[PDB]
Amino acid sequence: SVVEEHGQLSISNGELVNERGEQVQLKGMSSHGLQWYGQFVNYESMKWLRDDWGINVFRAAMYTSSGGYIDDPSVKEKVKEAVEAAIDLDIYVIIDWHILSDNDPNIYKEEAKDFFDEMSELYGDYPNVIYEIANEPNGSDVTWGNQIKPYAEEVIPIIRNNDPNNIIIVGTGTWSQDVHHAADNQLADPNVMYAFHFYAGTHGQNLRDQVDYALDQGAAIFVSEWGTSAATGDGGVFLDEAQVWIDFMDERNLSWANWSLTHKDESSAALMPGANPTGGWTEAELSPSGTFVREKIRESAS
Ligand SMILES: OC[C@H]1O[C@@H](O[C@H]2[C@H](O)[C@@H](O)[C@H](O)O[C@@H]2CO)[C@H](O)[C@@H](O)[C@@H]1O
Ligand SMILES: [Ca+2]
Ligand SMILES: [Ca+2]
Ligand SMILES: [Ca+2]
Ligand SMILES: [Ca+2]
Ligand SMILES: [Ca+2]
Repeated sequence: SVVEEHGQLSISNGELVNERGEQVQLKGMSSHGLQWYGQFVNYESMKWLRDDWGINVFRAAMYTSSGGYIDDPSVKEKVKEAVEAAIDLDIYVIIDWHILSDNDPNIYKEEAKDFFDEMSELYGDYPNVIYEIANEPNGSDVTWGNQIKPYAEEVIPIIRNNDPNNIIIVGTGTWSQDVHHAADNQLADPNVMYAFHFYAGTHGQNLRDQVDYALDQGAAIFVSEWGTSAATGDGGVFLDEAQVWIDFMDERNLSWANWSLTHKDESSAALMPGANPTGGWTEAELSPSGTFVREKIRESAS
């Protein structure tokens, strides 16, 4: 119903809008590394998320490094499975080229261009697809001006060759926090969004003001990843500050994907160790994080 209702997404004055030009806010889950927790990504779990949680977007996090796509490109089959399930279930899907320890997106540029050429040729005609070309650029020597913008200026045309209009999300500096730098030197492609990522246990008002600065420059922002834990992963979850972030995003209608759908024993994980990979979870199978996120998505679902 989601995609059938909104169809082709586009950006209008920094806002994500549907084919009728009305505002659209996507809320959903991100998988964790597909090379580690790919079993949680399948038609049945995605359907359960759609039907029981109300998600309208699913994020496929395909690490490049850490035993990911660069060493074992077969993980790409798992990306296709998710994309096809999203098309079948009528929801949106983010193909995330998940850089992290490979902190400069230019490390695997050639591979990135080949991967997105293949994905855009396969799925470029479906409105469900959203491309995320560089999860989290990071490190003091990786900046918008010298490394990220040029990277995007080379990858975008590869995608645009096959898919002229689907949304493309571009990572920003300092683990996708430096949206203000990107907002002061924006890409020309009309259908682009800058990624902003945060941890509720760590980030607060200063980063919210930064996001507002970027929004005030006409930039579109997609919170393609955010956790309820502290970046340190200590102290549990911080649902009080998480709720402050939820409200802030609702005011600005920002779309988001929560990190992450896995049973790993870490505070940000939505499931408890042992949870069923195909969904149909009981309340006891969800973590405090998963319980809160599920409620945030349900409470605004139609
Ligand atoms: O268990 C898988 C893999 O996880 C790595 O840590 C993750 C963390 O679990 C996640 O919440 C965060 O977004 O990213 C980090 C980095 O990928 C861990 O470093 C690996 O040893 C481990 O094999
Ligand atoms: Ca099957
Ligand atoms: Ca081609
Ligand atoms: Ca298209
Ligand atoms: Ca170049
Ligand atoms: Ca992160």
